[PDB]
Amino acid sequence: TMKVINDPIHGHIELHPLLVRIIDTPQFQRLRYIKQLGGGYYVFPGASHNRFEHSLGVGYLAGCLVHALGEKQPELQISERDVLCVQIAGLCHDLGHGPFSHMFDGRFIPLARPEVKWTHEQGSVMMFEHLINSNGIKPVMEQYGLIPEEDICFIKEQIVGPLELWPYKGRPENKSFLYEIVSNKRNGIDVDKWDYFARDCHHLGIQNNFDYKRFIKFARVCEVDNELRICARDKEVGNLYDMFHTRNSLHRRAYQHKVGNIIDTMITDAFLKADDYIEITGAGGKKYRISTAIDDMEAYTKLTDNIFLEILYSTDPKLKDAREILKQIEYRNLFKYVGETQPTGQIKIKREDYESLPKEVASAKPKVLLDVKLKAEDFIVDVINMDPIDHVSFYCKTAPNRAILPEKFAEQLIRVYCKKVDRKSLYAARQYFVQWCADRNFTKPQD
Amino acid sequence: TMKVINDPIHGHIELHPLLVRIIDTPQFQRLRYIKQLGGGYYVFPGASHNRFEHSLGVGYLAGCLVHALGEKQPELQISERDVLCVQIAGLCHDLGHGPFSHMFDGRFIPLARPEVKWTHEQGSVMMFEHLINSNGIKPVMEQYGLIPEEDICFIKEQIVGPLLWPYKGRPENKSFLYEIVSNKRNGIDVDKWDYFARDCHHLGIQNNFDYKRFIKFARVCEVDNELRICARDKEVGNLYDMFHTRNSLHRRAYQHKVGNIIDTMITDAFLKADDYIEITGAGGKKYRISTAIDDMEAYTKLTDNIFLEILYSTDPKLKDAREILKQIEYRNLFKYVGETQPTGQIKIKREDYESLPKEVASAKPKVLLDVKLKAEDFIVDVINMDHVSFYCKTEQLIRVYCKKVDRKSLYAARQYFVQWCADRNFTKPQD
Ligand SMILES: [Ca+2]
Ligand SMILES: [Ca+2]
Ligand SMILES: [Fe+3]
Ligand SMILES: [Fe+3]
Repeated sequence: TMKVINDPIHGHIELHPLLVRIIDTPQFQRLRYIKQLGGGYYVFPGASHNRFEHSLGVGYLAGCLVHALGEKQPELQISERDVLCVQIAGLCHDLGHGPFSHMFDGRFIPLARPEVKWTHEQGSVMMFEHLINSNGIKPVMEQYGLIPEEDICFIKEQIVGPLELWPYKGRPENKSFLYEIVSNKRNGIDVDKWDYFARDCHHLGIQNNFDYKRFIKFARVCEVDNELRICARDKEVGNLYDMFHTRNSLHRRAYQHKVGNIIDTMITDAFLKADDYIEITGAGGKKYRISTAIDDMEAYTKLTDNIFLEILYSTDPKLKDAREILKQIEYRNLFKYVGETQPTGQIKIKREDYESLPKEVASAKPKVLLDVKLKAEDFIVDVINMDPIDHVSFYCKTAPNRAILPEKFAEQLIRVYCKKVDRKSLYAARQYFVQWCADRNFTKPQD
Repeated sequence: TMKVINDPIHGHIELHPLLVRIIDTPQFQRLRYIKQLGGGYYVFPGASHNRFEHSLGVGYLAGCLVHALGEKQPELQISERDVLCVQIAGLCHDLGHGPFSHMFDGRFIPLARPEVKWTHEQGSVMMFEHLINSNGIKPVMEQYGLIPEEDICFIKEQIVGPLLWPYKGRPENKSFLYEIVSNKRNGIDVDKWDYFARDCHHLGIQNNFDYKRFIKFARVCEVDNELRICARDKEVGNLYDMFHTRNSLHRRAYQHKVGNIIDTMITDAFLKADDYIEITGAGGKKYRISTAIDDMEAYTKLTDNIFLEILYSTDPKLKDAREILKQIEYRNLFKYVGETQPTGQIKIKREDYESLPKEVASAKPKVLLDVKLKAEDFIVDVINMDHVSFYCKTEQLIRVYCKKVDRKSLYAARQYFVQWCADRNFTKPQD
């Protein structure tokens, strides 16, 4: 029997028993305790949604798209085992997110361990493996028509990409269109984008002006340059524009919110000041750190937004520095905005250099003398990244099996904040920053 | 100042600087970590909203109504400090909710301390006093025209009621102000308007009520030598629309048969953890989950975090409680046995909640039982549940669950349950 789920975005969702068995695990239920938008909840009171609902919706949307392509085109040979593997992929694609979602792999892990290369997608693959073996899922997948060894590789591949000339090994090239459903690496348009476009709009108080149901209802696999890709109906071009406007409207208003991104760096700052003292017991009882729990998936299972409240409710004097940074958020005595810049015509800043940025800003010597000397610890440097226009294929009515004034386009933008709150300190921080942008060949900060 | 907030229910809302001063406190930020529907989040995924955003909405809706009545009818001489006071009340009316909202004051505290008489409105008043004294709110109240002696009393009175006109915060000629945040006659108020629309927005249930046009026709008329808030005779269709939303949210979400089982499961784990969980309060005094209500420095740090503290714990003393929470994650829950209702008789009071599982285990079914069940194995869940004044243009159900999961124990539990219903003269279960 299939469990039914009432989602405020998708209505009733029928979940396959194999999906239900995967959901009913502590590795999956930990997504209940990770905010979708991280620190954005502290600016948008309606954005209380977690990764749990979003993962349920992506699996539903992933199965909706793959099942629609099979019913319209039986020649593609999309099996029910294929539909299940895409559902599991969409359901488990975000298994590797840390506390407060992109706050963790985007900022904290680069700041805590700059030498390691870590993404939440690679954590999804590892946590997916931990979920399967700790809960005996392989016999259940086998029971529902899945060949686990081929299908586990297939599910991991559509989550993270090639695990190691056709580079995918879970499905042959004649089923390549299935790799565009959960996490489209080519144009970035997938059922993941659609879920949290509609989910964030519904929770933030922003309007969604595109119909993802229209996209799935009229999607068709057509041949584009000796390749089988997922093509859209020509009548959906206006729906596609509205999707990009919605994505743009979501970024400028919500994702790139100035206070919401300051609170992200404040939670990151407290996490860094607590990283030497918080204990997370993993495999065999070994105690891990917040930055090292990404190395053992048993410890990572217990690393959620709870770390925020464990620090906040702590009485240990060792966590006093981290605890009072978090109490600053409650009192709304936040870090102060200094300015903004962009590396126009320059190499984009890499994650491995994030930790060196506050020290470069402090060493930047302004020509004007200053009666307050600031150090690197007083500076916060926030690198806000984004991540296709002519990479969507369209099909007409006459040839359904053949391909036929836009939005503003931005890139990396760098913001600097100051932990000091006194007028004289904010002036120097601006001196350091405008100086920094100069010898760093970045755009002049707009006064 | 005057911070604007975009809420998905009410849109852009303006916050008075005094309200912002109150919200920006650890006593109010506490509400960010307490789910609105408690265990309903594990049945309805979309129901991730907490008491924080709901309180912001009630504070907004309370200010909208009092300001609407002041503009249309200046004869009520509603002052601006009357509006700020009604706003503060709706904003802080849910300050006293414990972990998982009605799960805490409804079931857990009665089961942990039956002698203790406690409600969440009672705690909202105590948390309100702790918020003021710990953040210097009284000088900010004076800066914006309030009289803290009588106004703070006015806030607490419209949250919990009166501690002959029994109110001291406002005279009788402003009696209609007490009907805005928490109503004793109808049950209608700006509090229910918010969580009717907010819960519907999060549960996937369609909302029929239009509170905005209700605030439009809202007028203060007279009933039986009393000033009350009155709706138009022609807006009766909107009331019928809401009363259905009220009933749908109850039938479908608040009394969900699995959502209420999980609520008792968390309460059961909280009880088995109460002897060891410690929460620092006044002067470093360690407190229990059931005793944090007695000191608001501890009750400030008592949120849904307790669920995760036990689940993540490694103390062997907490394994009994920690393993019950594991079963919620695995969906190996308690077993529904049946439902009954008191026959209009005496209601089952919170003081008796503890003796009820022993009563069911002490019943003697008239048929042989191949499995003997003890008082632990039973869970008894007591779920407690034309009057509107108009103007023209001038009671209990009891559910029993079983902790033992085998099909052969569920049969005996049904025989225990039916016998306990009969000898207590309840309604016969639906076989
Ligand atoms: Ca992702
Ligand atoms: Ca209430
Ligand atoms: Fe995602
Ligand atoms: Fe309320």
